[PDB]
Amino acid sequence: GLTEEQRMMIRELMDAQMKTFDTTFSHFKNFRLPGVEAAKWSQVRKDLCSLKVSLQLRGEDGSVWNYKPPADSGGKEIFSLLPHMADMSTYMFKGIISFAKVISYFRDLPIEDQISLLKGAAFELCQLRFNTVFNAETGTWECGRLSYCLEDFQQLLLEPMLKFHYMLKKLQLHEEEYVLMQAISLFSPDRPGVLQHRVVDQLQEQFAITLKSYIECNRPQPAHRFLFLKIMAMLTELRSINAQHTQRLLRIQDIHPFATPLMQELFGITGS
Ligand SMILES: C[C@]12CC[C@@H]3c4ccc(O)cc4CC[C@H]3[C@@H]1CC[C@@H]2O
Ligand SMILES: O=[S@]1OC[C@@H]2[C@H](CO1)[C@]1(Cl)C(Cl)=C(Cl)[C@@]2(Cl)C1(Cl)Cl
Repeated sequence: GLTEEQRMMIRELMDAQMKTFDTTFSHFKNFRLPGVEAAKWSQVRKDLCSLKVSLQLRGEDGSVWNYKPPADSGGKEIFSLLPHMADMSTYMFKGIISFAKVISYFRDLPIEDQISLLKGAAFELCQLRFNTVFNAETGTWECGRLSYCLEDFQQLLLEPMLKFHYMLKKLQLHEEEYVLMQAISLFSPDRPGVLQHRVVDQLQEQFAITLKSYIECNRPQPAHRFLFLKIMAMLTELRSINAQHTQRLLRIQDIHPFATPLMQELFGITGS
């Protein structure tokens, strides 16, 4: 019951996703691993301990390495996983940039708006991709040979990013709905620096219309009543989480630099 432009739209997005989402993380390589003013620190300590994960690496030979992080004892140990996480986020950002560049609607925008939109949405599309490898039964992001497992329950869901992943996983979305969510986030007309506000706004509306129609054509079950509105509410929450985590990043970076060059570029850090 989709129009022809709507089916072409979904096919282009799925094509871009298929070409640029390394779902086995097979090409994530050469990453770092953990080794073998007072008010600023207290806030950063709170920022860092709100997510605690252990790390598992399954080798191509059947061997397994497992890393359990240190407890916060008031020193530099709270930073032990930052170089690794920076490498992982950098790898994901590259895939997200590649995703956007393949989409015709994005390619046709002026280069300055392309940059503004990626700066605005890269984090959000990364999280949307991460949700598809989230195992809500085990609290684990399954990234091919790497796993990130939440350290232990109802208390963990107080953390907005974690509540987001659990609530979104429960909607049991299709691949097509995830990639439409990515497009709606990417084409947000109100990111800092966008110039072609009206063009971007019209594109976003068409992706939202396509998503609403996809759900109506393919999900008649009473469990999916209001599904379109639930997804849109999650996207608004994701934007909120993005703003929160951007500020966390800049606070951590202020007293303990760790952002890679690509992260600096996307977050506006000039190197001076
Ligand atoms: C998620 C945290 C804030 C956001 C940080 C971030 C934010 C953006 C990004 O590209 C990478 C990282 C790595 C470390 C993250 C932090 C580790 C714990 C903290 O809450
Ligand atoms: O791309 S970044 O690096 C990955 C980290 C975060 C996302 O930012 C979270 Cl929210 C997710 Cl998702 C994963 Cl996976 C981890 Cl491991 C945690 Cl910290 Cl769990």
